[PDB]
Amino acid sequence: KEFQVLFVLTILTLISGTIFYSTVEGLRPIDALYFSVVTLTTVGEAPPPQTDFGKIFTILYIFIGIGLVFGFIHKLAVNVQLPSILSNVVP
Amino acid sequence: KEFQVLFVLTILTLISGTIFYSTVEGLRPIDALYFSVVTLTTVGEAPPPQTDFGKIFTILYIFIGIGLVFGFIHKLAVNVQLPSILSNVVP
Amino acid sequence: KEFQVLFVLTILTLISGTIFYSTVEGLRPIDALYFSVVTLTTVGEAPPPQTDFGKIFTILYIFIGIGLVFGFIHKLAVNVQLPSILSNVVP
Amino acid sequence: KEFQVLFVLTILTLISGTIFYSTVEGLRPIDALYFSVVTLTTVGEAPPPQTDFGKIFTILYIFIGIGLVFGFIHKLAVNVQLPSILSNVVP
Ligand SMILES: [K+]
Ligand SMILES: [K+]
Ligand SMILES: [K+]
Repeated sequence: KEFQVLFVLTILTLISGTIFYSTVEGLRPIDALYFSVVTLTTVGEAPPPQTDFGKIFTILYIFIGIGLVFGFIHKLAVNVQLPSILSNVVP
Repeated sequence: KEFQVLFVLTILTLISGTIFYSTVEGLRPIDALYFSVVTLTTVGEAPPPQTDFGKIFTILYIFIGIGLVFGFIHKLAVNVQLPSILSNVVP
Repeated sequence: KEFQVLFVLTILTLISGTIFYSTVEGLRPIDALYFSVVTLTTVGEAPPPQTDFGKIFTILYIFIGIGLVFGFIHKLAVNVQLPSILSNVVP
Repeated sequence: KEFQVLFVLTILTLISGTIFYSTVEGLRPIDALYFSVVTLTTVGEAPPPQTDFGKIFTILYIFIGIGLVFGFIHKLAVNVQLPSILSNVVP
């Protein structure tokens, strides 16, 4: 399914960021995963990377990841959350 | 109505975040509500949660809440703010 | 015109925020205007309001202003920037 | 191509921001480029400009650049990433 592919791609993208920021920025995996998530969702509740490699990766990560992550959120909202709500609203 | 449902769902989602961050992050409700709002709107004018539970909740909260909150803002703008303005612009 | 109305509405919304944050948060107008702009565009390159009134206003300001500001940016991009670019690309 | 023009325009916009913030805010080019990218993508993982000229430029830069950058990300996602994925999903 479209949703299943987007879900997996999003997980892989977030794992990749988790590995990158935990390695290069010396973050605990949960901090690395959190940073990846608030970066790609554009929430941005975190200070900037300290290293030039962190900054370069983040620049490329944003352009590569944001379209995928927002596609996933759009399909989540449209093909999972919306039918669920409709179903919850029928007496 | 569509707007009435989205409004309520948004309020429930924000109350849920308010309860969570006031409990786990030890925030005053207004700080907890503020954090919930700038998180789900992607404004992100706030430092990150201090606890791992805060970070995990925030990650899940973002993916679950963002589509709802942006749907609400879209319906607010399109079905409430726009007709109001049109009405204000007619002599 | 649609663009002219959205432009004015956006200016009024930003003036309103500029007045609010310069008064309540004690910001210089330019700081107040900057905060209003990065808040409503969801850029969020600024620490949170210090006062509870700042936080409450910001919460309401976001939901009320974001749809207008993004409508303006959409019309700017679509009805001004895009025709300009097309025109620049014709030999 | 539409994608080729949007790509170039985005690069020019980011170069322009890189030049501006490296000059006026005294940032190393990579910091200036990073700030330009997280500003225009609305990620906002960076403190505010220190100078009034930085703040004014950033205000104008956001309204002018955000529509272009999100148009580029939309065309990247829709006309490059989506066909690539479809192609990877066919047995
Ligand atoms: K954002
Ligand atoms: K931020
Ligand atoms: K942000």
